[PDB]
Amino acid sequence: MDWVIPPISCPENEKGEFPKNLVQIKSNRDKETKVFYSITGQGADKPPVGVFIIERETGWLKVTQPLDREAIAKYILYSHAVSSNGEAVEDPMEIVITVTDQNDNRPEFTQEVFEGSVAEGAVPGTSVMKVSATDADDDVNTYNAAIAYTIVSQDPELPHKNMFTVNRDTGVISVLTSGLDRESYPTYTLVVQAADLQGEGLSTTAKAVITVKDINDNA
Amino acid sequence: MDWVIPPISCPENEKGEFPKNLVQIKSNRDKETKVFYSITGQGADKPPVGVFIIERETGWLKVTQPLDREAIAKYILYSHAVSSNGEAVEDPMEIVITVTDQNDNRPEFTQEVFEGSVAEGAVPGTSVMKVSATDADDDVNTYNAAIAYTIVSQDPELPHKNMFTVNRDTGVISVLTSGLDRESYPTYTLVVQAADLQGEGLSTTAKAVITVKDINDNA
Ligand SMILES: [Ca+2]
Ligand SMILES: [Ca+2]
Ligand SMILES: [Ca+2]
Ligand SMILES: [Ca+2]
Ligand SMILES: [Ca+2]
Ligand SMILES: [Ca+2]
Repeated sequence: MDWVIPPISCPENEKGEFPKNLVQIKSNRDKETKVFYSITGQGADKPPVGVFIIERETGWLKVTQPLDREAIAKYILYSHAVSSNGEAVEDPMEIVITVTDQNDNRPEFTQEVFEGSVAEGAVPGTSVMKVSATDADDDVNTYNAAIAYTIVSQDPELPHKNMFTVNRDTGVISVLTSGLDRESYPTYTLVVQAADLQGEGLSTTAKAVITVKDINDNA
Repeated sequence: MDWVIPPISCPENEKGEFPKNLVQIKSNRDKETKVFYSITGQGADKPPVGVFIIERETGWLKVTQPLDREAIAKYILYSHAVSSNGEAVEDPMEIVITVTDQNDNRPEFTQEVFEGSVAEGAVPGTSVMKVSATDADDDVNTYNAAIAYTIVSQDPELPHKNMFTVNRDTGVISVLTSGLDRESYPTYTLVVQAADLQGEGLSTTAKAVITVKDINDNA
């Protein structure tokens, strides 16, 4: 909290009265003169200009707005101490502000409708097709992008509403029960879901369309 | 980053390889003798013992496990430097670790079923009752507990599904339309929802049972 300082952390999407005092930095030299503090770098004087500011006479670094981990995850500013006589009394101290994640992004399926086909007579347990979703949040150090899949519904609900099932982790849709009848119900429209936080958080849905078929090249 | 240090921040529910290097503290008498570091306090040697540790020979403060802002939001540890011949070279420095929030708690209705009554003939716009929900997350500096109410459904849906409406912020259910026939349908079972992140995040539901009647005491 002088001219020596470790990496600071600020959470994205914070609210409250802005600007907020992040940490303060000072120069011992101020007892022998008057010192003026300044910061430079992207987020400071270079674009995005203005996110961060430092009160000249006190060394108070502040954030002037809510951050967004997905736009810019880390900033690298430099502090400068200049004396009343326009003399650099300190060498530029690099300051690194890391933006910590928040779960503000719903998972997203790689397609709006995935399509597949299953052979009529396929033994229960046979793999049909796979669905996919991605989440913009931090998968390195949070569960804010830990996706778990589920089947919200089947259409038509015949013979019964549980013909297929999807592996909660992998997203692979398998045939759960027997009774696929191509001549009465040739196409299933399942509504899969993907929820982050291992199935607990924010969710999203996309459809999977399965075609029941007599495997052997039919006419 | 010598012996003076700003308050550290660690987000709750972090994942990854543990223990994670938090920040490195250093003493200045380590040039004359070998200095060993130790930390003390709740979270260190006092319950919850072991959350934080410090590498004796290096001064590397680490987190040995995922934190939970809802259990303990702030820790207060102290660092101690002792020279090879068992003598404190530096005073015990106070270290403050703050645990930042994460939206990992669903809102909750104060009741499992709220009950009310509306007089038959009540002018549209009249206030019927109020519903309530709370969220355990940080309302001081995040939206992780910003609740927004909505009516998911009405039962019976007669005369129609929009008999009532709830104020998204306050949670007050008012009569939206006219046509309250207590004779045939004297009871309405509404399913309200509360979702944090101002209606965008995690949600929960509870029912509201409205009983239409003849205002002036009927028997
Ligand atoms: Ca964001
Ligand atoms: Ca995020
Ligand atoms: Ca997410
Ligand atoms: Ca928690
Ligand atoms: Ca929380
Ligand atoms: Ca919450």
